[PDB]
Amino acid sequence: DILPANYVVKDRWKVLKKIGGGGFGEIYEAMDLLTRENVALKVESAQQPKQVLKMEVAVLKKLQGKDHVCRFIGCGRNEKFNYVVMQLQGRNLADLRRSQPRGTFTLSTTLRLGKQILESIEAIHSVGFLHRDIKPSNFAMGRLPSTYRKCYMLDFGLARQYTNTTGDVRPPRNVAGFRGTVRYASVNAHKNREMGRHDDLWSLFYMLVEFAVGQLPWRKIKDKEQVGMIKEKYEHRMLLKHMPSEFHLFLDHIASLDYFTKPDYQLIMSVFENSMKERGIAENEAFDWEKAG
Ligand SMILES: CC1(N)CCN(Cc2ccn3ncnc(Nc4cc(O)cc(Br)c4)c23)CC1
Repeated sequence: DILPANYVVKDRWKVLKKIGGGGFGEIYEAMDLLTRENVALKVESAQQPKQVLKMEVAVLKKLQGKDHVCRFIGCGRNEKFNYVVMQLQGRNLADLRRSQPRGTFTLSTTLRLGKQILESIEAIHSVGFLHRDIKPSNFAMGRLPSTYRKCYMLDFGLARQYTNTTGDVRPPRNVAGFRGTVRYASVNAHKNREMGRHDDLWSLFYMLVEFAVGQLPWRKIKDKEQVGMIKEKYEHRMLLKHMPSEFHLFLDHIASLDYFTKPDYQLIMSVFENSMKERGIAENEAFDWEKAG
């Protein structure tokens, strides 16, 4: 570990325990000695050849003001490490789904989370970045009375700017080795093609099927190439057998997109809102992990 327990960063953030990472950087839960709340602290070695924290802080700062984004607390660089401190969130959607009796969320919870996640994807795209690792463990519910029903997008370590300085789409590289988690990667990512906005929406599509059905066909198939070949040959409409019928428009829309084209986020938002309206799903409903009725 880069930092041991009780290490104090900038005489303010006291490391409590490691909560993630290890390879590119490490993430800790820390005590803010000024404000007295716990926070998340990510560190990366100053000697590391591939350093992402400067880009990760840049995305986090650009997103301040948007919903579904952690508050920026601080950042810095010294001779041993670079660091970023941000608001700490709670339970992630991978753990919440596995804690459900049959490993599935209800359609009520699935669709409401889908709307929140779509909002966060449109937000990162609006500031010129792709997330590239949209997955349930990168979405966490709040941990406060003011946030416990809000879902947050986490971790910009694998993000990439898809625009130049003037808002134009950058050229795609001729090959781009995909970095994201195998289970939720799009077929385009599996082909090592430059990712676009549509590839983050493919990851959302797979997450929502997994939430409502409880599994994907390639779950626990670990080999990258084999998973991509299954997805390439799999009839995606078969994934929609027990999903709301309007998801066929979502699938058809994202299947029509290419690297360059801006998605129709409103079309996808309507798929979720219309699916909820038809089933009488309201925003005030308890999420599955909430008790008392
Ligand atoms: C599984 C994952 N990808 C995402 C979850 N973190 C652990 C975790 C648990 C609760 N929270 N709240 C805020 N930020 C977190 N991570 C975080 C990620 C960053 O990239 C930068 C910073 Br600062 C914190 C985090 C481990 C790496």
